[PDB]
Amino acid sequence: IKPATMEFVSLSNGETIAYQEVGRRNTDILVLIHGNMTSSQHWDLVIEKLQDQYHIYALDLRGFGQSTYNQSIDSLQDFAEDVKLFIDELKLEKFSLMGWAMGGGVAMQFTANHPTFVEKLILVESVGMKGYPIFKKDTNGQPIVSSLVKTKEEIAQDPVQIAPVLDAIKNMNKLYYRTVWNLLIYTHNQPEPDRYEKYLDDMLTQRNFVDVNYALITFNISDEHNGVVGGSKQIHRIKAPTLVIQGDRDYVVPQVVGEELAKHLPNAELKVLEDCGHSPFIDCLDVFIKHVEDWLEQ
Repeated sequence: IKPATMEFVSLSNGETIAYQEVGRRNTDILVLIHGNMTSSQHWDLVIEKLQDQYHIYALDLRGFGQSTYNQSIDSLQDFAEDVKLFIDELKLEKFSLMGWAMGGGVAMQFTANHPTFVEKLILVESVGMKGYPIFKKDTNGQPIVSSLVKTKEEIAQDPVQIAPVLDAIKNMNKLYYRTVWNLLIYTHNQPEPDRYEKYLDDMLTQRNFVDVNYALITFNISDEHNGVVGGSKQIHRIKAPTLVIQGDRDYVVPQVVGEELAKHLPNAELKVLEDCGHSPFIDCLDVFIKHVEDWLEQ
């Protein structure tokens, strides 16, 4: 149930990034970016399927997994800049890039900012181009959908979405995370028990939950205001061939989100996965891997 053995690289901004590196004798490089509540350990199933063919780097973003969190982040662009410093340290010149959920936002932001490095981009249940808002909660714990959270301080005060996660982290409460993930992600299929335990241990390594939520409500690469922040228009700079993967029953990132990404990206194809939620790795790995291999090999 232990995590994978990790490598470490210190960046010029004073962080130390932990990362898995496998398939070191393959030629084509693939870089993997996890999402919220996870580190690179959640890529294990994809790493097992792809490492016989790809040189894979799967990193723990700052404040996740075994990476440091010496300075806080406040935007997904901060994560993208770490990835830039990372690949600079490792002399990577050309790679394919795949991001999951919040990691798709990071991957989009990286690709818009560093076009000469990204051959292919794959977005897996990515956050949308106007981010992911948080609402105030009523007395039943339900969103008040005309009352938007806009600051880090409000996020810290949320008693349903945020505070129980922080308490679970401080109390090593795995049962909390199991209940949440079973309700919203593992609704039809669960990882195998040993793998799920590793995943739950992985969730407890997060040290930046409030900051990441703030970065998500202010993420906006569209042409329009999202109700919180103006849009950077940078989605128009994502010229890499992009595959947008979207599950048909993703309860965290609904299908309309992937459809809008494929509409607004310059060079994108959309594949909606049948009988698939927020984790294609658990719901339909072999179909997912087939799509990824076809994209990368094109």
